[PDB]
Order: sequence, then C-alpha cells, then structure tokens
Amino acid sequence: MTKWNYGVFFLNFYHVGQQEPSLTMSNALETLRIIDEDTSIYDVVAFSEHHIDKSYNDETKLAPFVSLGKQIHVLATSPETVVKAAKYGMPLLFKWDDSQQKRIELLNHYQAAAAKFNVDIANVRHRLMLFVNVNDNPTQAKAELSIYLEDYLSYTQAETSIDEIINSNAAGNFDTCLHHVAEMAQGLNNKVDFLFCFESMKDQENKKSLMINFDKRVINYRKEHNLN
Amino acid sequence: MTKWNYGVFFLNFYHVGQQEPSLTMSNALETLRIIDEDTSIYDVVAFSEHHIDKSYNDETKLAPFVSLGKQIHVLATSPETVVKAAKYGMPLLFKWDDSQQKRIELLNHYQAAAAKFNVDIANVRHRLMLFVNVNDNPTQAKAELSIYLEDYLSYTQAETSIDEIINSNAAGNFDTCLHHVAEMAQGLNNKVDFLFCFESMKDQENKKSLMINFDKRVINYRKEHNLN
Ligand SMILES: CCCCCCCCCCC[C@H](CC(=O)O)c1c(C)c(C)cc2c1nc1c(=O)[nH]c(=O)nc-1n2C[C@H](O)[C@H](O)[C@H](O)COP(=O)(O)O
Ligand SMILES: CCCCCCCCCCC[C@H](CC(=O)O)c1c(C)c(C)cc2c1nc1c(=O)[nH]c(=O)nc-1n2C[C@H](O)[C@H](O)[C@H](O)COP(=O)(O)O
Ligand SMILES: CCCCCCCCCCC[C@H](CC(=O)O)c1c(C)c(C)cc2c1nc1c(=O)[nH]c(=O)nc-1n2C[C@H](O)[C@H](O)[C@H](O)COP(=O)(O)O
Ligand SMILES: CCCCCCCCCCC[C@H](CC(=O)O)c1c(C)c(C)cc2c1nc1c(=O)[nH]c(=O)nc-1n2C[C@H](O)[C@H](O)[C@H](O)COP(=O)(O)O
Repeated sequence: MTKWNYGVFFLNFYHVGQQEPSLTMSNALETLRIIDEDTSIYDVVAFSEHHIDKSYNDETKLAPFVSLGKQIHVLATSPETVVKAAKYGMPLLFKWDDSQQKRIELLNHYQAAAAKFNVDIANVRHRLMLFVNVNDNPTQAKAELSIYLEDYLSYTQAETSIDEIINSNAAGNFDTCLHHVAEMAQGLNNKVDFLFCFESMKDQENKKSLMINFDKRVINYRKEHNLN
Repeated sequence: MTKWNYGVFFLNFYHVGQQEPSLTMSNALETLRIIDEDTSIYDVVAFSEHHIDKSYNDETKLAPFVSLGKQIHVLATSPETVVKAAKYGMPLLFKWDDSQQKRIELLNHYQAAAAKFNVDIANVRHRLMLFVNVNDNPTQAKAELSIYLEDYLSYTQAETSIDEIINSNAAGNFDTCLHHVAEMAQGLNNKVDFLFCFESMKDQENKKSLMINFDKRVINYRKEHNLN
C-alpha cells in the first residue's frame, strides 16, 4: 500500500456542454476556490491541451513535458514517446481521452523499455487524468459528461466512441466511481496518482460537496493505513 | 516586506548554445536533482513555450493559462490578455524575453484595468521568469547567456537585442545579480515572485553551488525578517 496522490485538471477548450465561455470560466474558478479554501488533498493543477498541435516550423514537435508541482512528467502520447521517458526513468502522464486499454498498453511498453535499458523504475508513480461526474442518478452523471464533451470529441475527430470515453473515465454514483477508479488503477499496476476534472458537473454545490466528501474520506484512509 | 517565492523554469527548445539535445537534457536533470535533494526553496517548475503558436483551426488561440503548483497564472502576452486576467484578479506570469520596460508597461496596464473594473488585487503576487547566469568573471556570465540564446532569438526573430535581453535578465557575479534582480522587482512594485532558468550555466558544479548558496541565504533572510 502506498499513499495515492490527487490533483485537478482543466480542459483548455472554449466550447463545453453548450456553455458560454464566461460560465465555464466562472465554474472553473469555483473549483479553484474549493481547492484553496475548502480542502487539502488536491495537490497540483494541470491543463489538458493536447488537442492543439505544438510543432516547430520544420515539423519537429514541442517535447511533451508537463510539470506537476516540482515533478516533471512526460505526456504518454505514443509508444515512442513513452520509450524516451523510460530512458530517463521519468513518470508518465496518461491522457483521459485514451481508452483504458490503450493506457495499459502504454504503461507496459514503458515497463518493457526500462527493463531493456536497465533503468530502475521501482519507485516511479505516474499520473492518470480522469473526468469525474458523480450524481445519485447514474444516468444523469453520464448524460452530463456526454454533453460536456461533444464539441471537443468533434473537434479532435476522435475515433473513440463517447461510450468508451465514458467507460474509461468516471461517471455514476459515488460508490460506483470509487470502485471503478480503483479498478482502473489496478489495471495500471497501482502505479498511478490522479488528476481529476470535475467541470462536467453542472451543479456547483454538488461539485463542492463531492470534493469535500472525498477530501475527508482520503484523510481518514491515510490515517487508518499509516499512509501519511 | 513579504515573503518572496522562488521556483525554476526550463526553456522547451532543442537547440541551445550549440549543445546536443542529450547534453541539454542531462544538464536539466541535474537541476531537477538539486531542487529535490539539495535545496528547499525552489517551489515550482514551469516551462517556457511561447515560441510555439498554439492556435485552433479558426485562428482562435489557446488561452495562456499556466499552473504553478495549485496557482493559475495568465502569461502576460499582450495588453489585452492582461486586461482579461485583471477582470478576475488573476496573477500574471511575465516573460523573460520581454524587456523590463515592457514588463513594467504590462503590470501598470493590468493595475489600470483592475482599478477600472473595481477588482481588489491588493494581495495578488505575479511571477517573473528570469534567466540567471552567475560567474565570478562578469564577462563570462554574459558570454555564456548570449551563446545559449542565439538560436532561440534567431528562431523567434526577436526584435530585442541580446543586450536588452541580457539587461532584462541576470548575468554577472553573485552580488551584482542579487542587486539587479531586487532592482527589477522594485520596477514591478515588489509584486513579483520568481522563476529562474539556470540552464545557460555550462559548469554543473557552479550551478549546484549557486543554487545551494542562494537557498541558504533565503532561509536566513526569511528567519531574520519573520517572513516564514
Ligand atoms: C471526487 C472523486 C470521486 C472519484 C473516486 C476516485 C477514487 C480514488 C481511488 C480510490 C481510493 C480509495 C481509498 C480512499 O478512500 O481514500 C481506495 C479504494 C476505493 C479501493 C477500492 C482500494 C484502494 C483505495 N486506495 C488505495 C490507496 O490510496 N493506496 C493503496 O495502496 N491502495 C489503495 N486501495 C487498494 C488497492 O486497490 C490495492 O488493493 C492495493 O494498492 C494493493 O496493495 P498491496 O496489497 O500492498 O499489494
Ligand atoms: C527535466 C526536463 C527539462 C527539459 C529541458 C528541455 C530539453 C530538450 C531536449 C530533449 C531531448 C530528448 C532526447 C533524448 O533522448 O535525450 C527528448 C525527449 C526526452 C523527449 C520526451 C522528446 C524529444 C526529445 N528530443 C528531441 C530532439 O532532440 N529533437 C526532436 O526533434 N524531438 C525530440 N523530442 C520530441 C519527440 O521526438 C517527439 O516528437 C515528441 O515526443 C512528440 O511525440 P508524439 O506526439 O508521441 O509523436
Ligand atoms: C541563484 C539566484 C541568484 C539571482 C538573485 C536573485 C535575487 C532575488 C531577490 C533578492 C532577495 C533578497 C533577499 C534574500 O537574500 O533572500 C533581497 C535583496 C537582495 C534586496 C536588495 C532587497 C530585498 C530582498 N528580498 C526581499 C524579500 O524577500 N522580501 C521583501 O519584502 N523585500 C525584499 N527586499 C527589499 C525590497 O527591495 C524592498 O526594499 C522591500 O520589499 C520594501 O518593503 P517596505 O519597506 O515594507 O515597503
Ligand atoms: C481557472 C482557469 C481554468 C480555465 C478553464 C478553461 C476556460 C476557458 C474559457 C475562458 C474564457 C475567458 C473569457 C472571459 O472573459 O471570461 C478567456 C480568458 C480568461 C483568457 C485569458 C483568454 C481567452 C478567454 N476566452 C476566450 C474565448 O472565449 N474565445 C477566444 O477565442 N479566446 C479567448 N481567450 C483567448 C484571448 O482572446 C487571446 O486570444 C489569448 O489570450 C491570446 O492573446 P495574445 O496572444 O495576447 O494575443
């Protein structure tokens, strides 16, 4: 057992769930407010911005480094990129928009690389980005996540299937999400810390209540298991 | 008096001071190593990546948000962007590649905006990115910084003058840099925390020694002034 770390991410995209930009902005500021004043477990913030091509004039690409606090992660963008991270034993950052199956393929490819280069990654913990929508009515959590993501999936011309996206993220009641996320972590050898995106939750009070309930549960768990 | 915060940044660019990429990479990992094991003041890490255009298909641009730890900053890319940050009282991130004169214009434009919107920014602290090259021989610090930046300035087709860039950053002996940086902060109303880029220092031991000496000096200062 080890202490699992949590954080938050924001999707840097202007059109989500037919919301006007200033509404999306306002919702995001509330999330920030909750992290700063209402809770203590949300350690770092990151942005999802891989929908934009970041290339130089000669077609070489910006290196996909992401800092989380003082820790540098490499966005797991392709099997080749994960091998470059393995060369230095650097932690990965898994995309929320990759299916769980793809994430697992990528982590194992990384593990194969390290073994091949003889790099000790025993202590490396990666980060997994997940969209989280918790609703007492499971159907409503899913509908909300779906509506939120429609323009982005359309923009990115995703092959995916919103179904898969949903299955690879966390939409449902609290208990279902807890378990589903633990399952996904297991799928990734329990080597992943997390970044959650709560922006699909339309109700700000529900978002607040969820973030605070989870904060308290994690603090208790850490204490109970001598994880702090 | 207030506690000034420090961090580090890396320039996400492959060609610096005629170094092969793996050498630049290796130097950067040493910086990370020093921050994690040898010191405690370097709080956050960021990347300089504004040399790449980040636009959508319709010519709209990615919003220039940067997270530092759990704090969201807006890159001060233009007077209009700074007004958008002022609307919400968000902190700015000043570019190392803007002359000091331009930074001062931008901060005051931000302050004018906030006053106009009646937004209280009393408590806001911004972050300033600076390249730091400390050498007992002042001439050598400058030459090193100049050689390091030549390809980047050329790529960005900077209007600037490496001279100005140098004057707006910190190259020289330790005491000169301490004072020069304090001066720049004063120019920005003492409302700036910092991000330093040490990558132009060719000698890894000198880089290490500098980072550790500064760490100790800051800890003492904080204690002496009841800043912690
Ligand atoms: C607002 C967010 C809602 C979305 C939900 C996100 C869920 C986050 C992951 C779950 C955290 C649980 C702990 C907690 O309540 O804080 C949790 C759960 C629900 C489950 C089923 C298993 C967990 C777990 N948390 C763990 C943790 O922090 N550290 C661990 O080491 N293990 C955790 N586990 C057990 C895990 O599934 C594995 O069984 C063990 O890691 C295996 O260890 P071993 O026996 O030593 O090999
Ligand atoms: C602690 C981190 C600080 C970073 C400081 C900036 C240093 C830049 C030099 C990086 C050199 C690496 C090469 C090596 O083996 O050492 C490197 C790395 C680690 C990564 C992740 C990507 C790199 C890369 N070097 C490149 C280079 O010299 N020239 C390139 O043209 N591209 C390089 N890349 C990018 C990589 O080749 C891929 O194009 C991107 O990862 C995008 O991949 P995709 O989308 O998955 O296809
Ligand atoms: C490896 C890096 C080398 C590059 C050098 C970076 C320099 C960083 C800025 C300087 C930090 C000094 C403190 C320290 O040693 O840790 C410092 C210096 C050198 C000077 C000349 C003035 C400083 C100062 N640090 C300050 C700080 O942390 N907090 C403050 O509030 N004030 C500092 N000052 C004084 C400042 O110039 C102003 O006089 C006061 O802020 C004015 O306050 P007021 O009277 O209450 O209005
Ligand atoms: C706590 C932060 C979490 C972020 C979550 C993502 C939210 C995205 C919505 C942002 C809406 C803003 C508009 C408003 O007044 O509320 C906003 C902001 C704050 C900023 C900094 C830039 C924005 C922007 N909204 C835009 C929009 O709706 N449509 C656009 O096409 N562009 C927007 N921009 C970008 C801005 O207009 C500039 O193009 C960029 O700042 C680049 O500027 P330049 O390089 O300085 O020219």
